[PDB]
Order: sequence, then C-alpha cells, then structure tokens
Amino acid sequence: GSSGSSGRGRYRQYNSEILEEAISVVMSGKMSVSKAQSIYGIPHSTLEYKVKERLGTLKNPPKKKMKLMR
Repeated sequence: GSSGSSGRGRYRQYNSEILEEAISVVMSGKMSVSKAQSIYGIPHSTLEYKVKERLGTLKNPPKKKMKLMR
C-alpha cells in the first residue's frame, strides 16, 4: 500500500495531468491563477496562459496570417 513522497516544495515540476487539475480548480472558481499556481506548483505564466487557452480559444483558433518571433 501507499507510495509517494511529496510536500514542502521538494522538487519543482508538474505533470501535464497536474496542470489540468490546477486549471479546473481556477475555472470552477475554487481559487484564482495566483493561488492554484502555488498550491499545485505550476508557474504563474504557464497557469495563466493555460486557463486562458483551455477556456476554449483552442477551437477555430486564429491561423491565417502572422510574421513574428519572441
């Protein structure tokens, strides 16, 4: 039985699974980006974008013209 060892930082990365969790809480209004970021261990700049993406821009996305980099 059991297995695991997490808590109080200790390693600093999230699975693509964990990310969906920390989005669903925020979407459902359980918290906001800043709050869940810290709870789930997600970067704010990721979580922010990912909420603002999963909100449903992903269907019929904007791809017609661009010319940029970062």
